[PDB]
Formats: sequence, C-alpha cells, structure tokens
Amino acid sequence: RSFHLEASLMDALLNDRPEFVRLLISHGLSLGHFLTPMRLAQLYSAAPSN
Repeated sequence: RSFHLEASLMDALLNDRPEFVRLLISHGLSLGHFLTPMRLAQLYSAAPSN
C-alpha cells in the first residue's frame, strides 16, 4: 500500500541506502503527497548536531 512505501522511503532518506532509495522510486511513487512540510521537518531533524 501507500503508507508502507512512504515509511520505507522516509527511512531510506534518513539513512543513506542509495540502492534502496533508487529501487523504491523505481517502483513508482506519488511525489505529490510524499512532500508535506511535516515530512520535510522530520527529515531536517535528522541533521547531525556536530
């Protein structure tokens, strides 16, 4: 379903895993509802402190 791939790609962005990222989008996603500001904020929260 949608949310499984959504969370999988969320973790795939949090960690590097470029092959996992490329295969996830190669499956085909929406890219219209995956880019909400709260997802953007929680991705930004993964920045290293140091």
